[PDB]
Amino acid sequence: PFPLPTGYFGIPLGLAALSLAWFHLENLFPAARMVSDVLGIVASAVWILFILMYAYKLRYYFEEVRAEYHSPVRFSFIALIPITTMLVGDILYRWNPLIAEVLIWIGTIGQLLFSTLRVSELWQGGVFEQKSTHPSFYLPAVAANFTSASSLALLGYHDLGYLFFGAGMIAWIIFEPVLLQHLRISSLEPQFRATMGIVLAPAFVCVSAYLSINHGEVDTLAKILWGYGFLQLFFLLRLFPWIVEKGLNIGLWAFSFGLASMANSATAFYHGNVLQGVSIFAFVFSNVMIGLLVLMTIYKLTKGQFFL
Amino acid sequence: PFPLPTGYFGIPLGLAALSLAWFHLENLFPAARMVSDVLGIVASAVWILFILMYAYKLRYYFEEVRAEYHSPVRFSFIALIPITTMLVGDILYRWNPLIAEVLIWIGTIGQLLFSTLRVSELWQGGVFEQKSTHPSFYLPAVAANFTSASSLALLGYHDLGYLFFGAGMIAWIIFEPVLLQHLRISSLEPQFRATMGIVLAPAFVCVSAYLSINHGEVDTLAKILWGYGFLQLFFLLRLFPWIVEKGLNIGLWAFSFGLASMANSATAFYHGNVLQGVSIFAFVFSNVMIGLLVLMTIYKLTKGQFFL
Amino acid sequence: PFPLPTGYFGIPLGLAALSLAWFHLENLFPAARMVSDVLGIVASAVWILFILMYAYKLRYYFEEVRAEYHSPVRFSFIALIPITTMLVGDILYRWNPLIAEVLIWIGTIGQLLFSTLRVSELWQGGVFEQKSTHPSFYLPAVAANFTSASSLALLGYHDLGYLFFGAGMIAWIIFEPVLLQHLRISSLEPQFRATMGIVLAPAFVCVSAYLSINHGEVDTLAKILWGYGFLQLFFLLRLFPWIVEKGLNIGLWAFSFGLASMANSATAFYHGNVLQGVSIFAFVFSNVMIGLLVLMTIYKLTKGQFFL
Ligand SMILES: CCCCCCCCO[C@@H]1O[C@H](CO)[C@@H](O)[C@H](O)[C@H]1O
Ligand SMILES: CCCCCCCCO[C@@H]1O[C@H](CO)[C@@H](O)[C@H](O)[C@H]1O
Ligand SMILES: CCCCCCCCO[C@@H]1O[C@H](CO)[C@@H](O)[C@H](O)[C@H]1O
Ligand SMILES: CCCCCCCCO[C@@H]1O[C@H](CO)[C@@H](O)[C@H](O)[C@H]1O
Ligand SMILES: CCCCCCCCO[C@@H]1O[C@H](CO)[C@@H](O)[C@H](O)[C@H]1O
Ligand SMILES: CCCCCCCCO[C@@H]1O[C@H](CO)[C@@H](O)[C@H](O)[C@H]1O
Ligand SMILES: CCCCCCCCO[C@@H]1O[C@H](CO)[C@@H](O)[C@H](O)[C@H]1O
Ligand SMILES: CCCCCCCCO[C@@H]1O[C@H](CO)[C@@H](O)[C@H](O)[C@H]1O
Ligand SMILES: CCCCCCCCO[C@@H]1O[C@H](CO)[C@@H](O)[C@H](O)[C@H]1O
Ligand SMILES: CCCCCCCCO[C@@H]1O[C@H](CO)[C@@H](O)[C@H](O)[C@H]1O
Ligand SMILES: CCCCCCCCO[C@@H]1O[C@H](CO)[C@@H](O)[C@H](O)[C@H]1O
Ligand SMILES: CCCCCCCCO[C@@H]1O[C@H](CO)[C@@H](O)[C@H](O)[C@H]1O
Repeated sequence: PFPLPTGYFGIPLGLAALSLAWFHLENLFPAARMVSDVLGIVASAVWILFILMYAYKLRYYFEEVRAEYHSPVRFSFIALIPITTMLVGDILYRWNPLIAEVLIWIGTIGQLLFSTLRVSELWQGGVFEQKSTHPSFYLPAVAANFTSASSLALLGYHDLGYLFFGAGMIAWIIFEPVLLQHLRISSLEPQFRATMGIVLAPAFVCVSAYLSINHGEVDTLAKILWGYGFLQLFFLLRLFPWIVEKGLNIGLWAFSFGLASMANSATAFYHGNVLQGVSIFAFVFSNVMIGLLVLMTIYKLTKGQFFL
Repeated sequence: PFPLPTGYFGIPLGLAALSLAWFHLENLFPAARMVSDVLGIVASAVWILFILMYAYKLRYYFEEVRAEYHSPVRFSFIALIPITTMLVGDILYRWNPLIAEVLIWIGTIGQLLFSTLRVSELWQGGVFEQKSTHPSFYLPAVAANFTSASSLALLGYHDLGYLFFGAGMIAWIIFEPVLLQHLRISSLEPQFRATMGIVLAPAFVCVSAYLSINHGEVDTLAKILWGYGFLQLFFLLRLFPWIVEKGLNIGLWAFSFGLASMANSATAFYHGNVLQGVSIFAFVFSNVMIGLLVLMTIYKLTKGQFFL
Repeated sequence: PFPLPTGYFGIPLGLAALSLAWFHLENLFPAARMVSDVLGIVASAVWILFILMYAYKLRYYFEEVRAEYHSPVRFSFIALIPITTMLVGDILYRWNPLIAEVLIWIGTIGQLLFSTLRVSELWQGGVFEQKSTHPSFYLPAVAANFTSASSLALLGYHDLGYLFFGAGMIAWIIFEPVLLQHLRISSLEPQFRATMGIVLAPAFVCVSAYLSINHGEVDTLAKILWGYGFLQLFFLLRLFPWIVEKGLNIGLWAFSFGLASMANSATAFYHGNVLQGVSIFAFVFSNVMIGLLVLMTIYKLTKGQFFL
């Protein structure tokens, strides 16, 4: 027995999001559906296993859960649980809309309850410190709201989706200023640097949610978001040797949320006949990168260097 | 004789804004007009009294005014004077557009002069400190501009209204990041905690001004603003026991600006047939809360625990 | 021989931008074209001279260039080189679209490479300090992207222009919060205060780029940007005696980017029949101010107080 590290939910997250990106190519290239189904089944299977492992953690390692919950830094990773639950719901919708809808509401209510309890509590002061200003905060504060937005849109609740979308978008703009100033002043320590991959996520996760609500209309807002997203991509590419100064590691799955959302949004740009060449590049690049993450993870597993 | 504490202008502010919310229901439910008129008359009467009291302060307690003006924290409350003057103008417009227009211009010129003189002066450095980063700064920097926007729209100056609207909206987005980071790191002391109610205001005051200019069109921007507004509401509800740790007090009128603007915007959502159930909830909730503020204020008055 | 101070590129920048503002009045008042051509030729001639001077710096004073590049503050001024190169391209487009397009791509690729190499590197921490939080950072992070946006639109690449536009707009919103908080807390030293003129630039440079892409449609976003732009103008006017506490100096060319972009955007507002009176005022004001900068620069030159 061992306690599952919460960040491992980023693996089914990235795979699930990538499944959904391929799903959105099925009417352009029908073979995309099989790719989407295989990614979706793998993501769902991994999610089930990790949910079971985390249920075991809650039962037998509760003080570890309590400590991560109350941490002004580590609490954020818990949001991966409802995020992934909603993404698995989106996948399952293609086969069973009833079960999908249950998962989507559990993850939406769960993430909103979680932020309401913990993100707000930080405003009491004295626990969060300047050094707590980490990319992981995007998970409960931003990514969870975007994922509710797009999942609720899938279910037909577009106006409710816009409320979640706005909560995420404005929360993003209100957090990022202080994050980037912190990174400029304070060198993030190597053990946390893989989480720089979360910095890729906001603009791409935002535009993918936006396009899912707005019926895939590639408008001025969508193009604006893509532009900042690519700026951040270029910055993180330049930063990559520094990010991995102390070696490649499984934490690099942090990049997969933004990469998969870049792929998803590319499908909508392509469908809309906007920047189709960029779209192709983006879709291929993100798939190659996630493919590399998969190969490195299989390798770690075959060495027995995966679970703590 | 006594010097009137400037924050007491939040009382006619909240009542005036709530009058205007009811006004906007009159064609759906005609009895709303009487409710609006009674709220409006009470707000206007209280405003007249407080303006007279503040004129007395200026004449006989000028050094107290000077000290609050030059304070990098306390100066903000002075913006309540022009804000309330414009809101009373909006109320009076239903009876006398000439007098209303005079009040609206006095409050617009007054607030813009005030910010131009004081908000900019802070950028000289060395007076404002990290500890000066309080919710009250929203008053001169954000709320005053939104109130000019909607008042100018009432008078038919929609494009000028958009200039004020943009000044407020961008000023909001540019201040809030550093406010929330400050609250996370530094516990706000109990004596200032009621001012956390001002954190409710931006998104709701923003959307209410937006809808007043844009002829009540409930569009993507409006829905985005409502979503972040509700996020902040939920956070402040969770925080409420901490806010009132040292007891209930008259400072809780700080919440009334955001509550009344939530009510006002709800009327527009309802008229637009967007999220009508949410709209009803919001309108009823804000009225109940402001009603409780009124009952607690009457009680303080009947104990002689109102004026210093 | 002497090493050219990099900030002097602000002179051809301001003149070039002002040339383009006049260009956009030619169909309303045909004599505007001659004014535009004279400004454009002067700006281009000064640019050629300064590029040659900087090429000499690179050849014979390389360690000075290296030190400014690696400085977390001084690196920003280098972005003036590609910015001005693109603006000269926009001017030359009226006579030779082929040469113009070459300059526009050199400046676009150059600025994007520059930011990708240096702006991102700051996120490694430990070099940039709180005291490095200067208005000049807008140059690589914001202004360069807006200038690419509008230049690419000139060439017909509107959707690519929107990507650059979004990169600039979101980068602006994400930097300004921490800049203004820094200015409030820390008094900027006199020797840097002229750079407060760069604070005028974002909203005006943003709206001018937006209007250049969107085919001159003066919409809600444009009006919002103008409103915040004018707020900042009023604040900087109030601050001007403090800015020039230690005397008038050539650094005041910092204001010319925002002033010229206010003029440019005014032409579009005027064409769109939005706030035409404000438009006239803005256009005349910015021209008078830049005219004063020119007269003061001629005077410095005639005293031999221009080049180091
Ligand atoms: C994803 C699930 C995370 C849940 C973490 C909940 C942490 C609650 O935390 C604990 O709850 C205890 C009661 O059991 C209280 O006695 C403790 O004071 C409190 O710290
Ligand atoms: C992801 C699903 C939501 C997790 C809900 C766990 C409920 C947390 O519970 C509460 O959080 C508070 C801290 O904010 C503590 O004061 C309480 O002791 C704790 O029980
Ligand atoms: C954080 C940055 C927010 C940018 C918001 C851009 C506003 C969207 O821009 C609007 O989009 C519409 C559809 O494309 C256009 O028709 C409008 O004219 C345009 O202003
Ligand atoms: C998100 C982008 C993924 C879409 C992959 C598109 C690859 C198809 O390639 C495109 O096929 C078209 C016909 O179908 C041709 O007209 C184009 O020239 C070709 O580039
Ligand atoms: C709402 C009204 C607030 C006005 C406060 C103005 C504060 C001006 O302040 C004082 O003005 C004096 C002249 O009377 C000067 O001698 C002082 O230096 C200056 O501090
Ligand atoms: C709400 C109506 C606007 C109030 C106008 C009061 C004018 C303030 O006046 C000035 O403010 C400056 C500080 O910025 C001081 O330098 C001056 O001494 C003071 O007179
Ligand atoms: C701080 C966040 C700003 C969000 C801006 C949202 C841009 C408004 O969004 C625009 O609104 C129009 C009317 O609903 C739509 O038709 C446009 O397509 C949509 O982008
Ligand atoms: C801002 C929201 C305030 C509006 C209050 C609406 C309360 C009216 O209630 C509504 O009345 C309708 C007919 O008028 C019915 O069709 C609806 O079922 C009912 O909910
Ligand atoms: C506008 C042009 C600015 C270019 C500045 C480049 C600064 C590069 O800097 C230097 O490059 C040297 C190689 O020449 C290396 O040996 C040094 O380590 C590096 O500091
Ligand atoms: C304005 C045109 C772009 C200038 C390109 C100069 C290339 C800078 O070059 C590199 O920058 C790095 C710092 O980020 C250093 O590590 C390298 O030593 C240096 O060569
Ligand atoms: C940082 C602030 C961003 C503000 C974004 C405003 C969104 C643009 O606003 C949109 O513009 C369209 C064209 O005018 C309108 O038709 C839309 O209804 C309006 O929401
Ligand atoms: C950017 C603003 C620059 C445009 C300068 C406009 C000055 C023209 O002036 C305008 O001329 C019109 C006829 O042409 C008249 O109808 C108007 O009354 C007059 O104000």
